[PDB]
Amino acid sequence: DISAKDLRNIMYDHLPGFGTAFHQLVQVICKLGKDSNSLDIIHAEFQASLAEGDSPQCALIQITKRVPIFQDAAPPVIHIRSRGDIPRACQKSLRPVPPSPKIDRGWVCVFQLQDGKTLGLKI
Ligand SMILES: Cc1cc(C)c([C@H]2C(C(=O)c3cccs3)=C(O)C(=O)N2c2ccc(CC(=O)O)cc2)cc1C
Repeated sequence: DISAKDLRNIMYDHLPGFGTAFHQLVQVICKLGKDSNSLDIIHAEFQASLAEGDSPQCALIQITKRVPIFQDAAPPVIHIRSRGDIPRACQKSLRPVPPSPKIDRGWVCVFQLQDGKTLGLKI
């Protein structure tokens, strides 16, 4: 049985760079996938998209659109201390949080900073 860690590493292996917004999306997909016992179908959709010739980035976006736990789901809230706990390559993707953010519209997660600041990660 594929674990959350295994799937994260499988997906990371297809991505360029490090700590990018797509890396965080992998984290969110794996976390929510584990919590809903859906790692197997997520892995299968990921591999099927690649086998079709989609880029790995496209494959990850297609997951948020084709795997039902992500359809019209809100991004998860992640509590962090400061903006510096967010990876460097994610910094320019951080945005003010919109009224009703959705994962399948590109809102990966929402960071809640300890001082009350909030930032959404947008792809
Ligand atoms: C709600 C949520 C979502 C995620 C992706 C994580 C990640 C994650 C996170 O992306 C960041 C923390 C500081 C900057 S980004 C972690 O550091 C982390 O360990 N997360 C994570 C990912 C998958 C799982 C599932 C599992 O492997 O059991 C559990 C935790 C933690 C939490 C609490």
